[PDB]
Amino acid sequence: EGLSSEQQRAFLAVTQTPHPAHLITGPAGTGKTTLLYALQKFYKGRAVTLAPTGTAALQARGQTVHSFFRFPARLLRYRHPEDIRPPGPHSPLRKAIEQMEVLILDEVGMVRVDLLEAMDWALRKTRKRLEEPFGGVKVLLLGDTRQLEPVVPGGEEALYIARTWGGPFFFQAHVWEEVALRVHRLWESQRQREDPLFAELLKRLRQGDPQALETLNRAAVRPDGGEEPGTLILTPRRKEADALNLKRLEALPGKPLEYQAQVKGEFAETDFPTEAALTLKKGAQVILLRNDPLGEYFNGDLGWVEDLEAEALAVRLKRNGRRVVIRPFVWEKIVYTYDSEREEIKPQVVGTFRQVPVRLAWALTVHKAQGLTLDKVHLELGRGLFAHGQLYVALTRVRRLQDLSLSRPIAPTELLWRPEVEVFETRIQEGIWQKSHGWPSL
Amino acid sequence: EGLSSEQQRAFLAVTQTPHPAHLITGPAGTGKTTLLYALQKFYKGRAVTLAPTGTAALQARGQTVHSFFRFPARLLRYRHPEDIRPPGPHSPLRKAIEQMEVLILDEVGMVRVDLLEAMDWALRKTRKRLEEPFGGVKVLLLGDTRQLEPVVPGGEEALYIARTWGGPFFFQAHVWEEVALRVHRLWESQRQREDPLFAELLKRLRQGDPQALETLNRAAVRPDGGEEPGTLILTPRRKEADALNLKRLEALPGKPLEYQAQVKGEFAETDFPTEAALTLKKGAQVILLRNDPLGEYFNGDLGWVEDLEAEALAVRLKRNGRRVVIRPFVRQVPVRLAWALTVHKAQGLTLDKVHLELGRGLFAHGQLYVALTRVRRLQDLSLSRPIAPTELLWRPEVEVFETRIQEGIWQKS
DNA sequence: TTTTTTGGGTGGGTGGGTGGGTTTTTT
Ligand SMILES: Nc1ncnc2c1ncn2[C@@H]1O[C@H](COP(=O)(O)OP(=O)(O)O)[C@@H](O)[C@H]1O
Ligand SMILES: Nc1ncnc2c1ncn2[C@@H]1O[C@H](COP(=O)(O)OP(=O)(O)O)[C@@H](O)[C@H]1O
Ligand code: ALF
Ligand code: ALF
Ligand SMILES: [K+]
Ligand SMILES: [K+]
Ligand SMILES: [K+]
Ligand SMILES: [Mg+2]
Ligand SMILES: [Mg+2]
Repeated sequence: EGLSSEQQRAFLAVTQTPHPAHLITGPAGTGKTTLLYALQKFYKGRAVTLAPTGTAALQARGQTVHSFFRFPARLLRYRHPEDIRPPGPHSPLRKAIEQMEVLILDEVGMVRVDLLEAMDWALRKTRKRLEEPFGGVKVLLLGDTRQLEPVVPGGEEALYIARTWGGPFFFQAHVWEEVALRVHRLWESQRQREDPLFAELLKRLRQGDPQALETLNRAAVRPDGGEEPGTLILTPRRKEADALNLKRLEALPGKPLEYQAQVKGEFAETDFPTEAALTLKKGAQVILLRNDPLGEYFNGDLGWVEDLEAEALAVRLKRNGRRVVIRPFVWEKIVYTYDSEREEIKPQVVGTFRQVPVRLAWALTVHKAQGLTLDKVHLELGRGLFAHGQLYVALTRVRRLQDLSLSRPIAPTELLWRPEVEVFETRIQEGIWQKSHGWPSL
Repeated sequence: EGLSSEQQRAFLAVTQTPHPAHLITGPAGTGKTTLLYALQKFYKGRAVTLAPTGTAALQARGQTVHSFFRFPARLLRYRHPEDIRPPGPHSPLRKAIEQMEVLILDEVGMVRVDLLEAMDWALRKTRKRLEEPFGGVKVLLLGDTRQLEPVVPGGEEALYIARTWGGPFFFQAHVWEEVALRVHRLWESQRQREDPLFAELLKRLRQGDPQALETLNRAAVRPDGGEEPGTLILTPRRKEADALNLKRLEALPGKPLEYQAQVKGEFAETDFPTEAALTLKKGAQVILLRNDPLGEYFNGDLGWVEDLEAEALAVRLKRNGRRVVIRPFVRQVPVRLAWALTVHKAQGLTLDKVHLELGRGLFAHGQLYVALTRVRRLQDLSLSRPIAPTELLWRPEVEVFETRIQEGIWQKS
């Protein structure tokens, strides 16, 4: 709404120059995604906008990076033809990639390094340009490395990522050795514009200030905050969001219908994208987990269950006001094991999980909230924070201090920091990100 | 009460000419295999009769291609000496191939292109005639490309076939670049001669007319049709046939005997001929999996069981009305349940009553046509549900073969 | 510990096949 003076000056810095790699970053709520809209309508069809999560893709009026490139939901081994499959000779995506001019990538901080490198390789190989990063496509990335770090399941996946790239962050990709990333910073908060004192407290919390932390507990710790009408609960873990959605569900007058999931092979309960014994009444707030094969709904689309029958569920979407019918999807559990004949790690399906792609959305994980502006939010701390950027994203969703509430006081012992982000954030004050070597692997 | 005149015309054409390769083709039930019996008598039993499936081999009074050349049950790579191995210096098979004059091959539509090519090569190498197709053996092929297509397993021998032949059908074999195939056509149906209206419906279904499909749906749909005694259920998929074989057994009064086998060395659970364990009850239609050295039973005759105690298998056949005893060899008794069967196992048979349980639907070219053409009268055919036009499967290769053979010749360039 | 995405037929053909894979034979 309205480009600010620092927004419009980034707009011209990024549009009227031939340099093909730009990053627009800044604290939460500075208007990065709103500047994306202004860029969306200049390039306006010459640009493909994408984001790593469904929620962030809907906020940016685009698609998930996986959905567009048709990437699988597993480790994308470096330029591996098993994972980065090239599109068909007469495919819609081939023309899409071949005529593409600009690619806008929002919430780039949550983009794991293998995902970014897969995009590079996908664009290079299909566009006939092995010598130019992203095949010659002007890439305009927007995000914040102080917000949620990428999801790296410990074990073989994390070891492959460390050995191949040194770390998981998008800025640790090797493509940045081939092209310098011009950095443009937005400072003035537009989400909390009319509450400057709250915005300043969030700035100090971004710099790990301990006295800002103790002030925050003094002002925003109210355990009853989850009960206030129309406020969303955020939570670090999925199972903590279920236990809290539980009570607002059994406070609705509708008849219960339980959708039961079928699991085959080895698929642990800890890996469930939603609950195997999932109950819903009508009028319940829900979020969708998978994109519609025919594009009537998407991953991260919010809505209200509208009528529910044995295996066919229909929900009124909040995005567009249309009633969509949700038939159950299948999830696969993937395990990576070293193959000694071909001398590489290979992914293996070991179990499956089919269930309706929905979970109640009175309480959500912080990951599904990143990108949104919320009216009010209550953060249920649960068993604690585990991800770099988790606390910050939760606290930055609202416009006003009064709109924020906490489950319990947070201590300085649970602040998390990543040395790689500190190296990145320090270097890009100079204005660009150009790497000479790769990152070391430990 | 003998051969039809067009059966005689085809007989005289393949026997009174100098041409080395012939194809007798026509719609289902036209008497192709009946003509084959005449060819066998004409060549005084010195011809060799092969067929791609055990059902077709038993129907043709011959044996499977694989059994004769001792090919393995995998892809047969082009002229590959580790897939196509010739017999030893004094093998009965070597003497058989060296003295062979005529090879009759029934249900050629189901012969996959690598099978035909392996036959060509096996006969060339063994007979030491490398520049003559089939080693100079006169080949008489009989079959129908609008019946079941050859099976391309869901490994990807499919692309090796695409890379090496461009398709699985027998007429895509490279031997047709060296020899022309003389095509003789039969038109009038003998299996449905008593029901000309039904024969004319099948003719119309053969060419895909949808007004005929609606008439078939309104006439032959009877879900209760598989519960009549004596009728055989055909299914598209193997486990669908086993799933309906078990209820007919479980509902049957009289209580079972369980047969399980012996293991030795290395054997995966479906490397065995029949399934791990087998429960049977006296008075049950089931059919055999292999022949025996003397000659009393044959792989593909079905009936009921008269007595049953653990290792003598007293069961009464239909082929003769005669008697058999089955005892296993390496290791289980080669008998499987036969209330429901795949349509692949039924191609070539003339059946008294047939019910097509469609299950999840048809998936192969010619699958529906075979199931409908087994019986003599329309009243002998029942369907579990009506057929939709979007279930008709057509391979374009078959249309170019069917079109180019209208001048009597098939060859490749 | 959080994200991304779909594979079988006891999920079921009024959900549809340009959402996409699989069935069948041969010792
Ligand atoms: N220039 C602006 N003027 C007024 N409001 C703005 C402006 N830029 C952003 N906003 C508001 O700030 C809120 C969050 O901005 P957003 O674009 O989500 O920032 P970011 O992408 O940096 O988190 C939005 O609700 C938007 O309306
Ligand atoms: N000339 C004929 N006279 C009487 N019956 C015949 C004649 N030819 C074939 N039949 C009968 O028609 C049925 C189908 O014949 P078959 O040889 O199996 O056809 P095809 O192999 O072409 O499908 C069999 O019952 C057969 O006995
Ligand atoms: F930086 Al944001 F919503 F995109 F806080
Ligand atoms: F062609 Al047939 F039975 F051999 F119909
Ligand atoms: K299907
Ligand atoms: K499906
Ligand atoms: K399906
Ligand atoms: Mg944003
Ligand atoms: Mg025949």
